[PDB]
Amino acid sequence: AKWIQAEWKEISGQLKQVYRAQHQLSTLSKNILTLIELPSRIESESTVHIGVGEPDFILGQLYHLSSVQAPEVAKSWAALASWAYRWGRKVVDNASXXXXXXXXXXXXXXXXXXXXXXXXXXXXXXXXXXXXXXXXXXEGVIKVWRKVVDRIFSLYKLSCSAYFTFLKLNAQSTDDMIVMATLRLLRLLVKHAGELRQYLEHGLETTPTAPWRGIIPQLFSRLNHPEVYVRQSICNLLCRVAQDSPHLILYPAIVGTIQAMMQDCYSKIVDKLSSANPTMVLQVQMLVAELRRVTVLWDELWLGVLLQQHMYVLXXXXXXXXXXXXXXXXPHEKWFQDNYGDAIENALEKLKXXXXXXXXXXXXXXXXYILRLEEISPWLAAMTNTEIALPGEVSARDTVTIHSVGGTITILPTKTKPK
Repeated sequence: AKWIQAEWKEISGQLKQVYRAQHQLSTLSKNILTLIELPSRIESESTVHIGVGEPDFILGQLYHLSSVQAPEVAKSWAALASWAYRWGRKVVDNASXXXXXXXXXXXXXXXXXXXXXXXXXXXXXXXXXXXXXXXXXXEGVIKVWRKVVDRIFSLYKLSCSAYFTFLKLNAQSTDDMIVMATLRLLRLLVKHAGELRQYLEHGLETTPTAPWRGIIPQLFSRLNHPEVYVRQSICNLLCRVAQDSPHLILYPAIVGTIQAMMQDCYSKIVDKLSSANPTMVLQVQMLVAELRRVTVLWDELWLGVLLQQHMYVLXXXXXXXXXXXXXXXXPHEKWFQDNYGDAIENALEKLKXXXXXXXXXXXXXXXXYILRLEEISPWLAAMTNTEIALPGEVSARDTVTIHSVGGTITILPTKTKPK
């Protein structure tokens, strides 16, 4: 097949002749024809002839032959799957005898032609189809429409089955192929969900969890699809992947947990993950909350607010901002409260404005670095013998648990001054 693809300019004629002879020739032509008709999830010309060229059909048939004769090699499945997907993407885009007889018998000259044209003119699609039929003709039309719609997705069905089988076999191939197959399957499940849900709904319930460990963010981002079974399937897959591999859906799911579609799924995912080790889940949640609290100290927030207020001074907005800042701020906590506890009193006295300038100057002078874990957050200190995972261990067969946290925290002397 690779050699045929290389010399596609001088091999198209032979393939066309072979195809013509099949539906009714040098040594190579007769040899390929004989190999194709070997006696033995199938390819039929009644559906692949909606845009696919005649010589292009021989390649697909050869790939199918390789997959049927060698059901253990993943390369054969990958090749057949890629060909089916590539041609399906084009036939569907370009598309958007027994049928005519069935329609005529069920609906027993220009009317028939108009009805036939409207049955596949552009095939919430049910409402549009009904409106078009009523406006054109004016029931068996629904059956014909569903049959033709399901028939057009033959290539997609074959590609889906091939990808599922290939992934199952690789439960041996480069990670690039696995990533490409997973991305293509996800795109097929999102773009065309209801058109071929009968295949994805069943395929997603038996694939392993290892091949789906590289596109987790994509799965999480696609949780708000305007569908019902799509979100449920994604949530089930994520929950299944959580088992035996919790260090991959731990931080994203917990961070997201702290429209209801973007929250309900996260709730069930975190619940399923916590059904095994609830103590670890609660500990990581508390750790995340503590980190968020220690992110920006009250001193830095107050200094920034004072600077912004002073810059925007040259009213109601200033008073509201000051009140909100004071309300948000009610070892380090007690020290700040006892060192700058007159801010509320000063603001109230000045309400009826040197207090703001004095506070800003004092904060700026006190800003000019070493911090202690006990003073910053007592929860972080004394933490030990924890089975939590490190923040980011995508490629780690033997995950390393956090033993302790450094007691000294420094700050960079940059614009944002990170910790």
